Amino acid sequence: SMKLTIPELSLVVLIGSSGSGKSTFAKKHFKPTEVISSDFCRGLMSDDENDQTVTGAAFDVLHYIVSKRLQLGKLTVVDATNVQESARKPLIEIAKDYHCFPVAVVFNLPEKVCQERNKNRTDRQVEEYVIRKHTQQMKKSIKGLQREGFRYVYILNSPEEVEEVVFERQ
Amino acid sequence: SMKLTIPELSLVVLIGSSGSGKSTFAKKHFKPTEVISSDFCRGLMSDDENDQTVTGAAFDVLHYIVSKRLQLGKLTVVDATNVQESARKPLIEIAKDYHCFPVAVVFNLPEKVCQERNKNRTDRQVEEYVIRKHTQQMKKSIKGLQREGFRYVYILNSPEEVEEVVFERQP
Ligand SMILES: Nc1ccn([C@@H]2O[C@H](COP(=O)(O)OP(=O)(O)OP(=O)(O)O)[C@@H](O)[C@H]2O)c(=O)n1
Ligand SMILES: Nc1ccn([C@@H]2O[C@H](COP(=O)(O)OP(=O)(O)OP(=O)(O)O)[C@@H](O)[C@H]2O)c(=O)n1
Ligand SMILES: [Mg+2]
Ligand SMILES: [Mg+2]
Repeated sequence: SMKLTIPELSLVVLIGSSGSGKSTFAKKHFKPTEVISSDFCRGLMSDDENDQTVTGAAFDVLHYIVSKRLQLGKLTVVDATNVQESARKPLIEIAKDYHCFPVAVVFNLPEKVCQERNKNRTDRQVEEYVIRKHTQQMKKSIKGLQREGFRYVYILNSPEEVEEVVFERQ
Repeated sequence: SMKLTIPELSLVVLIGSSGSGKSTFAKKHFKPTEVISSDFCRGLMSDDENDQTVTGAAFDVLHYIVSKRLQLGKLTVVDATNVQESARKPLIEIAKDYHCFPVAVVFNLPEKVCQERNKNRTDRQVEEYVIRKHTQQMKKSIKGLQREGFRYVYILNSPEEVEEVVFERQP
């Protein structure tokens, strides 16, 4: 298997395009309450799904909920795309502020894998150009992750590697 | 700074071309006895320095010394190029056998940086084609490090990042 080591108290940041399988991964490895997703926070602001305007407020709520969990010393997983540096920086700063280890888990899958899963989703789907952009941004992000402030950086390079992950909470 | 976390008991494997600054790094961060270099083991087999005719035997000696240290539960740093998978696999297997974390520290520096430092070395120098080959092999190695068995993988992308490294050992 592929053992990923994380401290008992950490902020685990999922990084991947839409369709890369982040939420599936989160549900398999973590308890429901450990996981905080952007879609969930969007749902706190709106019953609808297509309202492009609640996004900023939703991310504010995401950051605040994450902040209070870490304050209480509770391991937290951020289920969002996180392919942009601007999305990643505040998570890192929150983690440092509460003396937690920020951990990056990167879903370095080929674009066609994401595009394929997207077309078969039963919950919601995105436009093709969105996944293409996410993937390009994801790839651009990899090299600078350690320097951004992530203490552990784990790159998953194929669905097989993703499948074989086991977490080891020292 | 750039904090690199390592368990109290680990095998730290330095990965980089000649001239990338591994031994400098080792001396700055670790105690002399924690560090085992290929040059040193070559020196056990031959007075002729950087002697190439004793290379295999020297690596056998390096593997054996590393093995006994981990057996005694002593953190060990392997100061060698380590840019080939064949050089890295046995280190990983030794670490596993003694229930130790293998940790990879990669000196992902541009070739020209290594070539430049090489020309100014006062101890020993290598041919330019050697550093070019090392660098290409180093770059090819990076992606598969985790899958090879390294528990923590640290990539240093510039001399600045290398400079700013501080190790954090928690037992
Ligand atoms: N190992 C996996 C992971 C995901 N999927 C498929 O991918 C689709 C969506 O995966 P999801 O986990 O929702 O991807 P996310 O990264 O969460 O996408 P988003 O950012 O849009 O939430 C699901 O229908 C699922 O069938 C799959 O077949 N096998
Ligand atoms: N930050 C650094 C580190 C090293 N050097 C110089 O670069 C040369 C090679 O450094 P060294 O640690 O000896 O490189 P290694 O990677 O150990 O080379 P080898 O594989 O040959 O042992 C030395 O002159 C050293 O003074 C430097 O100028 N600045
Ligand atoms: Mg999802
Ligand atoms: Mg050296």
